[PDB]
Amino acid sequence: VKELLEAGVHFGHERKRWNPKFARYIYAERNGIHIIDLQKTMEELERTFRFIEDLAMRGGTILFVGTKKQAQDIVRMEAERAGMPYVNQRWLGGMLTNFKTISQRVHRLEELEALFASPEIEERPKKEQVRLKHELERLQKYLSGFRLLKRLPDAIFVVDPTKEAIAVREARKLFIPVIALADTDSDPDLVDYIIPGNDDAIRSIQLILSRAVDLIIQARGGVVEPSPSYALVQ
RNA sequence: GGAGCCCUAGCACAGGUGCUGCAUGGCCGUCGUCAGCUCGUGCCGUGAGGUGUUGGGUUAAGUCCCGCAACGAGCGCAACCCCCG
Repeated sequence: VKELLEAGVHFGHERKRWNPKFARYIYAERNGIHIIDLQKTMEELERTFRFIEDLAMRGGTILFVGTKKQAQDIVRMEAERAGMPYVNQRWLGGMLTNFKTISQRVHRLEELEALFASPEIEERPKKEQVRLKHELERLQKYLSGFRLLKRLPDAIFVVDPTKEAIAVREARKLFIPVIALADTDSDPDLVDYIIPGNDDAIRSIQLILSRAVDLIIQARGGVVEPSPSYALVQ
């Protein structure tokens, strides 16, 4: 089930590379590797979810990041089925602070979505049409998952604040609550709602997301079927 | 008697390739057709400021890509002009 399944092979993050605030989240250093306790998970996986249900109902919004490939393609699908924004490829500065300013790149799509139907293809000639294609392509690609926010979020969900603190400290200046999955390499002082564990365990990912999104759907109504991401493993 | 025009006398005068391009306006060359010059928002710094323009690669090129606390734009490259296929 929860930790029952998790208790399988989905913990323990690296070895002799850590930031000594995970002291209250580590069982033992047995056999060289560092191992994260799971009694504390439940004692921390609750309060997290518990106060999502205080926020998931009142129309709050959530952000999913994942500039690590072994989570990039996962956040992807698990974000649409969630219906909440996401930044799969790579995050870049300002998104939450320069919300107005980043949006012009998104609004651009509106002034670019006019084209692919409207009678200016016959007007707008090719040499800039062609070389704007990839521009439109790479504009959508890096920004799909942000093309659906004009209101600024109500949360942040991060696979690894060590990898994505750059997208956290932005939220931190906005007094916007920040949640994140944390590993032995993390820094569990800046995260508001802690979800410790191995973030680079490809396995310890897919199950985290549905179980995270299951609350999203259950907040909205009618849990469904996710995606058997096991094929994305080996 | 008067307007214009002409010559002769007094004028106000103009006139000078005389001087200073180290006093200037305008115009011209060099770097150089080099590829650089900057702004709005954001971030780092007490602050001047930095980032953006830096790193790898590519091209005639700040041309473009990856990454990057940055994302976009303006002047410039280009292209809109002309001759040839």
